[PDB]
Amino acid sequence: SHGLFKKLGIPGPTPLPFLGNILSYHKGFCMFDMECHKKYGKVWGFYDGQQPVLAITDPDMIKTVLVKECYSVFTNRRPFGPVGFMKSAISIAEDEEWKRLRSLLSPTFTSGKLKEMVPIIAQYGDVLVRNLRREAETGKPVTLKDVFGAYSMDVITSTSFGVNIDSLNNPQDPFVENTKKLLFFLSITVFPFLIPILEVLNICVFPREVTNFLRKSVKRMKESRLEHRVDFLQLMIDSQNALSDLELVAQSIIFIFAGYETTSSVLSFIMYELATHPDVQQKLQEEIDAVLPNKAPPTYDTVLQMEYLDMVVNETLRLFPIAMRLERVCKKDVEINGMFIPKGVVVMIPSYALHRDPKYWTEPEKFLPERFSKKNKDNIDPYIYTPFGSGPRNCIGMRFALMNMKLALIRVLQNFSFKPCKETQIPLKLSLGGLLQPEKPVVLKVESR
Ligand code: HEM
Ligand SMILES: CC(C)c1nc(CN(C)C(=O)N[C@H](C(=O)N[C@@H](Cc2ccccc2)C[C@H](O)[C@@H](N)Cc2ccccc2)C(C)C)cs1
Repeated sequence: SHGLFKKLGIPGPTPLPFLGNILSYHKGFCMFDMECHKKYGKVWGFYDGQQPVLAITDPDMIKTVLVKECYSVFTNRRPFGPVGFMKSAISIAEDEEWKRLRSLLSPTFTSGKLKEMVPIIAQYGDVLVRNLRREAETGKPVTLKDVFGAYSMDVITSTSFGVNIDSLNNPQDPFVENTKKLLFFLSITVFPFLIPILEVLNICVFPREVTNFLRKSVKRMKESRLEHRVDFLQLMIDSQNALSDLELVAQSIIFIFAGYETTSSVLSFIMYELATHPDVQQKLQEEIDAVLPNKAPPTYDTVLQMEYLDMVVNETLRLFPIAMRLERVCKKDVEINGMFIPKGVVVMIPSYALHRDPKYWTEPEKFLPERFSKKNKDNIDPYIYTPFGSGPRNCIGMRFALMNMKLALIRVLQNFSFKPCKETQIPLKLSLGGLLQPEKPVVLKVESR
């Protein structure tokens, strides 16, 4: 196994027996990939345990793996841990099973279902500013992930399920509290031969306590709808006239998690960039005041007209690409762009590394929204810039995410400016676990306009 890259003539860091390159992870995924990129160039190989990984950085090659040969060769992500009934979730599902779920869930986020959600998301936006207004009344430092996550949970559960769980007004919220706790891998990558063992043992990477709750909760929601609109929950209900009850719950838990956690983390990172770059925050507030005169309620069309808001969201996602790597399993021997790729190798695209690459971005360490204007919208390669992946298995929730984040942004900036305080960690630093998160929570002061 460990001589494979040697044999192909692919450079990379020498593997230890059994562990592979796992120890290099002490400094985090991001740095490992950044160093390997500097040291080895456009292509390199390394071993997660005994699992060979081929990192690629050449735009043409990326397109081929993410786009042209998605269905034939590069359809699936790496098999994932002991997972239970969560095996059925779209992100983990494989080949035909993946295709039919993708096709079933693809309509959840069409243009028109987005537009029809703006009314709903906007009622939560007002509750969000109402919450932040009270906290601004005291001058108390705000941990934005709490306030953003409560908002994110309300939005996803009401857009997807038709239920107002009222997370914003409820400090003890079971949904938030459970959904976060659903979060070892070191031991297993050194030993993947264990995962199939842990089916028998029916243990999981999330507590039974959390999946119990969510199963119950979504079941209640289904039955509620059975005893109106067309959402994510109807789509799955309609298919059941070929989805099973467990499959339905599986997709629910993915959407619930992603709608809650990804949106809230990115929103906190944006606010951090706006707090530390007052001029960018000022200029964003001027665009929003000019598109929405006199604090006017956001609409679908008006969100599309905010060119600077889009540049700020994109630039934050360049610096903070919460996936950090994209992956696909090579499912049969193939040669693409002059290079041979054997079957069962993981092909990996190091987005975080590429987002910071001086060949592609001038001053890539700096928050510079203007790199995303129509002036430069063309100097930016879509295979280098991948905050949401690319091709047929890109992030299905991408437009939901952008719209939801933008609406939260318009509302909050229409009412407040954000500033650092004694509690903000300046130079923000990143946690060194396998999740793109701040070392400390983003805390900022909130002031009324
Ligand atoms: C800013 C927020 C988000 C970011 C940056 C993000 C990013 C990603 C990325 C990088 C991937 C891998 C795509 C690829 O491999 O090419 C992905 C996949 C996925 N995302 Fe997101 N995502 C976000 C929000 C969401 C939301 C809100 C949802 C659900 C409503 C969602 C649902 C999914 C699903 C179901 C997949 C797997 C799709 C499939 O396997 O067919 N994401 N996302
Ligand atoms: C950082 C990256 C290298 C990885 N993270 C993981 C584990 N996690 C935490 C994960 O969400 N995994 C995936 C999943 O289904 N990710 C969901 C949600 C979810 C997973 C497990 C349980 C509950 C919800 C996340 C979300 O759908 C995207 N919108 C966010 C995303 C995508 C790719 C990589 C990183 C983040 C799956 C690839 C195992 C494995 S590899």
